[PDB]
Formats: sequence, structure tokens, C-alpha cells
Amino acid sequence: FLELERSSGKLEWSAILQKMASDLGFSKILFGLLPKDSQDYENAFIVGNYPAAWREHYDRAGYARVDPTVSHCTQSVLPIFWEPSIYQTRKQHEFFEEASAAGLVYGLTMPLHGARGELGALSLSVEAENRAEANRFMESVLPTLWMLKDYALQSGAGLAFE
Amino acid sequence: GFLELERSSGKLEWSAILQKMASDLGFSKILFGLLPKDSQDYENAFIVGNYPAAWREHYDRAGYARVDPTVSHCTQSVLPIFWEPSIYQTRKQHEFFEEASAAGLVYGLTMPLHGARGELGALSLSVEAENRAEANRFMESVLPTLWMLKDYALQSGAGLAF
Ligand SMILES: CS(=O)(=O)c1cccc(OCCCC(=O)N[C@@H]2C[C@H]3C[C@H]3C2=O)c1
Ligand SMILES: CS(=O)(=O)c1cccc(OCCCC(=O)N[C@@H]2C[C@H]3C[C@H]3C2=O)c1
Repeated sequence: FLELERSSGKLEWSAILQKMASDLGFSKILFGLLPKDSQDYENAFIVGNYPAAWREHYDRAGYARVDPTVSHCTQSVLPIFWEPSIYQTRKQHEFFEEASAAGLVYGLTMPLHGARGELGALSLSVEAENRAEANRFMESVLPTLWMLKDYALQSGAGLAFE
Repeated sequence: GFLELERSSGKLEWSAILQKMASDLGFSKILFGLLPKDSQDYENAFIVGNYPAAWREHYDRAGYARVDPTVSHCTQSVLPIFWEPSIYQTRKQHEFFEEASAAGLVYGLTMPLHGARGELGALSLSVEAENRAEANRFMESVLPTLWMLKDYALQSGAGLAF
């Protein structure tokens, strides 16, 4: 947590965070941040190792308005697990199908709501045999990740805009 | 007991669930405060806790919201602030600390709250300890529990405050 905080560059900060996430057992992750009063998701500060095809697909498809975790983040400060039950609409079912093709099935999204009104998330994806395995690997790290999502948000909001 | 918080039907039962939890963790006095979007008028905020009534009342007539070093910290960070002496720097802040100690609030930490609806607040927790070192170690050993709690309190507490 110290290294993150003390990091002076976007590039080095992302590497510190990326590795931490990896050490915890997370394959692909995404740190997204928007500033105050903004909802232009596609022109947000993005960091992570999410598949490049997945992400440009997502942007062109207008998937911010379809991803069930994006609206959750506007409504809560609590984590949302990528359970099948959140994919409810016709498109959300297609979204899930396409997300799984890109290798993102299991995981959780932790909403970010910064002191200067910034809105974002730290999503983390785990590779597990089944959902019960993924919840087990996600719960064992859950208290560490909670402290991490606010350190990431406090340091990451400095570098994103300031 | 985090989930019974969520499930609390009203303000009165919710406050009691929170008071007990904080107490079980080892906290003498606590305060949960929450303001709504686009507001910075601290006298008409949603307040819960067991802070001395004379202290609370003294603090408002004195306009201590603009003097409390933890109140401005909350407007700048999502990270906890410990009630170390170095926190009080101004002349008014030195008097504030002196008066806070008289009311029995000398050791403790404040956790900022920044909700999904733009709500600004905090969960401050105080410790009756013999010295700062003893205080800092107790606070450190419960810190990961509290990190989850402060968001658990903010998510449920915002849904009843307004
Ligand atoms: C733009 S921003 O950075 O300002 C911002 C603000 C608010 C929410 C936010 O999105 C968080 C959730 C995004 C996400 O992980 N999607 C993956 C992709 C697929 C596996 C399924 C997921 O849940 C982004
Ligand atoms: C009004 S609100 O509820 O909307 C709100 C919004 C932002 C900050 C906030 O204050 C958090 C810090 C208050 C506090 O614990 N003070 C004690 C009192 C004395 C021991 C020294 C302290 O630190 C309150």
C-alpha cells in the first residue's frame, strides 16, 4: 500500500497495482476512474490487463449502459460479484456470453467514490474450476482488497487527473 | 454482524446495531455522520452515536466543523485519519484538542464516507487507552474489520438517513 501511495507515475503505479492483484490471485483487472459530474465512461482513466479486444469491443458496443456492474457502482459502495443472476436482460445474456469468450467469467467489482466526487471501480477477475472455488479465492482476500480499493482510489485519483 | 445492519428496518434499531458492534470491537465512543449531496451544512446532518451531548452541542455553537482537522481531511481523502497530536496545527485546533480531551475524546480514528449518491460523512471511533502507543496498536488490530464496516455502515446508513 505504501508503494502505491508513493508512486510518481501512472505507468509505475499501474505496475504496482497489477502485481498486487496478481499476488492475491487475480488474472485480469481493471481500474477505472472518472471525475466529478462526468459520466463519459469511454473517456475515463483506465488501467489494467483486460483483453484489448474485449475493451474496444465493449466501447464500440456501448456496453457501459449494458454492463450490470456499471449501474451497481452508481448505486452502491459495496462489492458486486459476477454471479450469473445479475445478467438479466436480452443484451446482458449476450454480454455475459461475450465476456466469457474474452476469459472474464468469475470475479468482483468494487465501486469507487472519491473525496473530489470521482466515480470508478476496481474490478478483479479470478480463474477457477467453478463459481464456488472463485468465491472461496475471492473471500480469502476480501479484507485485503477492501483496504486496497481505497488506497488505489486515493493514489489513483491523484495520478489520473492531478 | 454486518448483515443485520443492512437489514435494519429503521434508524433507531440500526444505530443500536452499530453502537454494539463498535463497542464489541473495543470502541468507547463513536459517531456516524452523514450529509447529503451538495451540502456542507453540518448542523442539519444525520447523526448517530454516543459522543458526549455537551461536546456535540459545544462543537456546533462553536462552528467546530470548520476547525475539526478530521472534517477537512474527510473532504480530501477516503483514507482513515488518526487523532495524533500533529493533526492539530492551528491555534484554534490546539484549543479544540484541549476541549475534546476534557470531553473524553483523546485517542481514536476517523473514517471518511463518500456515498454513491454524493453523501459526505464519517465513522469516527474513540479509544480509552493509557497511552497513544497502546491506542495505535488496538486500532491497527481491528483496522481491516473497520474498513469493511465503514462502507457497510455508509451503504445501509444512507438508505435510512434520507
Ligand atoms: C469508466 S469509469 O472507469 O469511469 C467507471 C465508472 C463506473 C463503473 C465502471 O465500471 C466498473 C465495471 C466494469 C467491469 O469490470 N466490467 C467487466 C467486463 C465483463 C466481465 C464483466 C465485467 O464486469 C467504470
Ligand atoms: C456533519 S457530517 O456528518 O455530515 C460530516 C461530514 C464530514 C465530516 C464529518 O466529521 C467527521 C469527524 C468528526 C469527529 O469525529 N470529531 C471528533 C470530536 C473530537 C475528538 C475529535 C474528533 O475528531 C462529519
